[PDB]
Amino acid sequence: PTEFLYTSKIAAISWAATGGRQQRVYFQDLNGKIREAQRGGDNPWTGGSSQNVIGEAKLFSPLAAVTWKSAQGIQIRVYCVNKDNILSEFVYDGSKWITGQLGSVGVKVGSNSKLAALQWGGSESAPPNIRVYYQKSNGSGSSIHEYVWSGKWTAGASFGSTVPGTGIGATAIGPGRLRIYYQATDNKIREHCWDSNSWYVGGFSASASAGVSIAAISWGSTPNIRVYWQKGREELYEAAYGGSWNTPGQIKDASRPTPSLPDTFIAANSSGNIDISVFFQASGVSLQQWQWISGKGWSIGAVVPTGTPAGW
Amino acid sequence: PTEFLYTSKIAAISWAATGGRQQRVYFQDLNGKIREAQRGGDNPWTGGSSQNVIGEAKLFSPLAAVTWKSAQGIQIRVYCVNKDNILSEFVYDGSKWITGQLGSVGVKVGSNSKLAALQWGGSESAPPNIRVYYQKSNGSGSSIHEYVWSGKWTAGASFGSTVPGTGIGATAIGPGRLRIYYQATDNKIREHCWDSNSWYVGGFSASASAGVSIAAISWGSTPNIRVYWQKGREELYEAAYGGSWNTPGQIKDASRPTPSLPDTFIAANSSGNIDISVFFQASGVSLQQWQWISGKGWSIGAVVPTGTPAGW
Ligand SMILES: C[C@@H]1O[C@H](O)[C@@H](O)[C@H](O)[C@@H]1O
Ligand SMILES: C[C@@H]1O[C@H](O)[C@@H](O)[C@H](O)[C@@H]1O
Ligand SMILES: C[C@@H]1O[C@H](O)[C@@H](O)[C@H](O)[C@@H]1O
Ligand SMILES: C[C@@H]1O[C@H](O)[C@@H](O)[C@H](O)[C@@H]1O
Ligand SMILES: [Cl-]
Ligand SMILES: [Cl-]
Ligand SMILES: [Cl-]
Ligand SMILES: [Cl-]
Ligand SMILES: [Hg+2]
Ligand SMILES: [Hg+2]
Ligand SMILES: [Hg+2]
Ligand SMILES: [Hg+2]
Repeated sequence: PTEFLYTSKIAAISWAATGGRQQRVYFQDLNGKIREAQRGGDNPWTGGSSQNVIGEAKLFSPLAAVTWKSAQGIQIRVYCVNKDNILSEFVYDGSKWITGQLGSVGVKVGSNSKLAALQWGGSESAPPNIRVYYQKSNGSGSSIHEYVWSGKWTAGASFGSTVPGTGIGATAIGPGRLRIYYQATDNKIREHCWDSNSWYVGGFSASASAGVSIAAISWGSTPNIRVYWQKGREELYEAAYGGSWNTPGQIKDASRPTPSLPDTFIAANSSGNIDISVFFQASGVSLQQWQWISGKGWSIGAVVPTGTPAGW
Repeated sequence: PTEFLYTSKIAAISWAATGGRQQRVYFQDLNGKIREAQRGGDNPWTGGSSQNVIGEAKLFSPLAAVTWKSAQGIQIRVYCVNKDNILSEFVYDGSKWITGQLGSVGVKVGSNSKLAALQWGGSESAPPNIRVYYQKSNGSGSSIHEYVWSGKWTAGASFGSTVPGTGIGATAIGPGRLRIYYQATDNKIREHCWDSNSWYVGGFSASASAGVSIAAISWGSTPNIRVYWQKGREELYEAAYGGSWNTPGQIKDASRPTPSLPDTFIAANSSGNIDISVFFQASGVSLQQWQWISGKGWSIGAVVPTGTPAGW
């Protein structure tokens, strides 16, 4: 057994670095603490132990994370909610982990809400633009809300009509161009877009089982977008945009059918041009990842350490 | 979500009482604490909350329980192991919960061992005879060991060759007549018997998937024996002895296929003539039970409350 909480939400980030791709994954342990596991290049994953706790959140708290490089160093922001369902934030300021200012704003989230976050613009010479998505209620038909950070936290828009506690995928395909993916009341995955002026319904759409966990990444000049969704104990689906949308297909391994456990969630990260990882929760309870190799394809990769309880 | 630990072992007991069948179920929460849920007659299950903690054990600790009536009242003994894998015991002495003497004996259990216990002879006028079964090592081919209580704890026999961490079902079919069921290295469920002089291989045998959880109950003059086994996410199997053995068959509901989660365990209790319950862990994470009605048959019954974490 491990210390990985069953049906823990997951959040993952990555960035290119001289000497190898850098990855960080966040997940919750049996005690409600948010842990971090790290990976540099192809080396084995490290961390994930009780020594890698960055903070705490309510049990089964939704999670989201973003990162960018700054003058101070690598910046990381992790979002989660406390026992009173108040949206909160952990900050890695380039050298240490502390608490962000978002908690003091007092934003209240629906107890079954998921979270998504995206960032664009942050660099050594520019301030980050962060957007966080969540829901206020758990009811069927609820909309998605947004909180914005551009110097200060302020409320953003609200849009859509979703299934209760829908999964939410969020990605910045370009400066100021945002794509949000969620599951509508009819169970179809829908897309919402922001190109400049307002939010409008995008053209993408696909049927999926009710309650899938959703993730989205993007890259390049085209730009390229990958939307992933998965119902626990079912196979992972991928929709790919490379100028236009293909037909969603499954990412699987014939020798390891439906490796995820029921009711679990996924997360995805990307960097370079192009590296992609999709994380899921499998028997163990273990934290696993599908890895992509341009040209070759998808394969289940290295297992992420999530601790070992005393007595084992 | 709930506070029921995923892949927690389960232990269950019951006894006939004027005014309705009494049941108690023991399971582990996210904090490693052993909780108790109770049921009287057909009324809804009660307990299972943080207020119903009877003790603590290592995370994912094996569990077993026995009960008998005495002059002092209802006697309950719960077995589990601590973080150093030392077999320990919680005692309900008729009015309160305390710690038993078995822990001080220092018996060390294999970390992946399961536990089984049986009792016979205890009443208002007679002392109980308790036997506890466990394994010392996790290796393939390991044997089963026994600890005996007849006035004092002393080591008993050792027998069999099993799959690593085999499930163990134990039952006293009559005074001094014991039946132990486990899974042998060939994956077949085997039976060991003690009628008076020594332990010998019983005639029962049945194929099963590797790693099934096993439970056994018995009653009457014949006597009647029921052996249950289940691989998580598969259907529950029952072998019945009513003088001779039938062919093992499945206990299922067409409208709710394989309701248990992967890698979970079961427990069973019985009382009267005859009431039977088989507990399993389902999505939720919830504690459920199959219930038997003589003549009518099996059905999934009431859900056992296992708490609600803060923030939900
Ligand atoms: C970006 C930073 O890299 C370091 O190696 C880690 O130890 C910190 O927690 C953080 O993830
Ligand atoms: C970019 C900003 O960095 C600060 O340190 C945080 O406290 C704010 O909430 C926001 O994340
Ligand atoms: C036999 C005893 O019955 C009581 O109602 C319970 O509260 C005790 O914990 C114990 O199970
Ligand atoms: C029957 C005996 O009751 C006592 O209270 C316990 O301390 C012993 O270990 C044993 O269970
Ligand atoms: Cl928090
Ligand atoms: Cl990058
Ligand atoms: Cl203990
Ligand atoms: Cl009885
Ligand atoms: Hg938090
Ligand atoms: Hg669009
Ligand atoms: Hg214990
Ligand atoms: Hg026998």
